[PDB]
Amino acid sequence: KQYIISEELISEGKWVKLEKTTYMDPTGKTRTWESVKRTTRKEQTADGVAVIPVLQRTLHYECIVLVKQFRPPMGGYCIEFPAGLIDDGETPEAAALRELEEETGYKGDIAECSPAVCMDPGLSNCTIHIVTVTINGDDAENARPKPKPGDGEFVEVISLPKNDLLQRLDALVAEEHLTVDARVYSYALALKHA
Amino acid sequence: KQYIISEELISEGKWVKLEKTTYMDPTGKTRTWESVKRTTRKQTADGVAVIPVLQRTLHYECIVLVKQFRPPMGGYCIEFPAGLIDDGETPEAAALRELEEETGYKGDIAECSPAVCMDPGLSNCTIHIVTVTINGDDAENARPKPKPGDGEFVEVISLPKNDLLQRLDALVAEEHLTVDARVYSYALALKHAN
Ligand SMILES: O=C(O)c1ccccc1OC(F)(F)F
Ligand SMILES: [Cl-]
Ligand SMILES: [Mg+2]
Ligand SMILES: [Mg+2]
Ligand SMILES: [Mg+2]
Ligand SMILES: [Mg+2]
Repeated sequence: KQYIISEELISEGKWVKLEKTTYMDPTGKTRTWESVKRTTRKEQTADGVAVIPVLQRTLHYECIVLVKQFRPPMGGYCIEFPAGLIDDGETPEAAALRELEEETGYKGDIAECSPAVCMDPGLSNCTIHIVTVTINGDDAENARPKPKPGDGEFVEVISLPKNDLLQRLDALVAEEHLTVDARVYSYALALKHA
Repeated sequence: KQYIISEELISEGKWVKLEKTTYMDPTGKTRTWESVKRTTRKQTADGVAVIPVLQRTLHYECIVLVKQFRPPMGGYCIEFPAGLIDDGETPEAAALRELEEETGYKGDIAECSPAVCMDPGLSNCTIHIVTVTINGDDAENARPKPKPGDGEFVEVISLPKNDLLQRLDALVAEEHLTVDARVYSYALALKHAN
């Protein structure tokens, strides 16, 4: 029953824009909302990808590979899944593998790719694919991995056991006063709850 | 070593503002970033999202989710019940209140996350994720009564925990809904456990 009537540009930057969204509610009344969008989205199925990288090695507990970076909107450092925007013409899977190698030095193998999922749907239209990748840590390719960070990219790699993820994240928040990503926290909670 | 130097207001709506952040990169260079902030924050965080685990004897455990029209998405989304924390409210009380308004269920706090970031490349928005158990066999949860706000139109969807990821993938394939990325990450971790 609900649908968009109009989207009116309020302010556009190089990377993000704010819109006044007019939509029809299910009782037939017109209402408005203030919506954010990225300017960068072309024909990609999503703005970006986030990679769940399961590092697998013989005689080691599986690890979730995460990254720590300064995030200017947050005014501080955040722990997140490796992530980036999808390049024009790039598949989600290629972008996930590429971002994982750039951010961490690891070469992974695709396991699964989600449909487009929304990041904060009361605020923005931004979507990602969440791509699960295994890393064969016994392979020499993955022995002493070199990250290839881009222009103005400064990322630290943090590998935590899957079997103790939530507790190890709670420990980091207690020792370093950094922020954990909501998707990473949701994943760590479900690992506990199962 | 990285820090915020200044924040220039680009555009302020009633609910959302766009800002241009100047910050010092670690190579001593000044850089800028376009960021979104909500105009409603005071709190520990902008909001809460509730992970409600409906427990009913002789039944599978269910994760209780909501479906709504999200104007920024231009479509219907499936999400954890959620909202902004009122001034003076605690995360835990906002969790139980939102859960009751959106679904009718009266639950019990099990755990509460630190403030976690929603999309830290884009915004400063944060939430507490609050795990709540619902005793579906109590008489108060027999005929759950939602208390939705003016303009709020929320449909409750309870899905089994032990197949969640498969059930979501289906809702997407056969109802063209977008699943929230927190919900999805939770679902993936339930499969990825053990
Ligand atoms: O959008 C609708 O048609 C609708 C109408 C009345 C109540 C709930 C509704 O559904 C949903 F928005 F999903 F919660
Ligand atoms: Cl639980
Ligand atoms: Mg990135
Ligand atoms: Mg990057
Ligand atoms: Mg809500
Ligand atoms: Mg609400």
